[PDB]
Amino acid sequence: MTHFSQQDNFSVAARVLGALFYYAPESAEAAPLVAVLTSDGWETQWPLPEASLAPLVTAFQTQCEETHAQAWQRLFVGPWALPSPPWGSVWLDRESVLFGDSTLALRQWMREKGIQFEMKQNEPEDHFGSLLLMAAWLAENGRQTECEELLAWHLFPWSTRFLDVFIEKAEHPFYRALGELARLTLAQWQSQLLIPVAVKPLFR
Ligand SMILES: [Cl-]
Ligand SMILES: [Cl-]
Ligand SMILES: [Cl-]
Repeated sequence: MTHFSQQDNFSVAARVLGALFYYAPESAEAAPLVAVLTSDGWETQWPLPEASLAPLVTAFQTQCEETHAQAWQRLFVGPWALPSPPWGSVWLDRESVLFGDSTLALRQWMREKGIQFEMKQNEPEDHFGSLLLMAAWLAENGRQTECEELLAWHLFPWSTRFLDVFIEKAEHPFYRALGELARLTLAQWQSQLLIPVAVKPLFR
């Protein structure tokens, strides 16, 4: 009878994933979490079976010529095209623009729920990382229904496709393993929804 968002380390997992997608690995926000995932022990706390996490433990700790900072810059910043853009409207808007039609639906939904959760200046609300941070924060506030709506309606319709391509093209053991951790985790949560996941055609 307890909602999935209020148990099994939901908000901790959502925050760790959200922060590592949204913040550079050498930042104050993400560095402590890179430390955690590159250390032994995390797999015993993560809300997924240890046997499933075993290959990810090794991968997070694989040394690599390219630094975490360089990989994150390349995957999430630039200067070149991102291998798997982390904003929903790229996948959901027929034209794949930022601040697209799905981004407005998200904004309208947040306004409707009285949600104020502001992130980077000039950036859209539908970044994968900030959606997980917002959902984590909603869960911490006990707002299980809105947490579930956010996931069902504004993240899950496109997040599987984004992670598929992200994992395929990550090209760094740490971010590949991160994508895989996120894919397993989000799929677990999706299986626990009490409302139907939204279903949308994808354009990338
Ligand atoms: Cl490290
Ligand atoms: Cl629009
Ligand atoms: Cl509620």
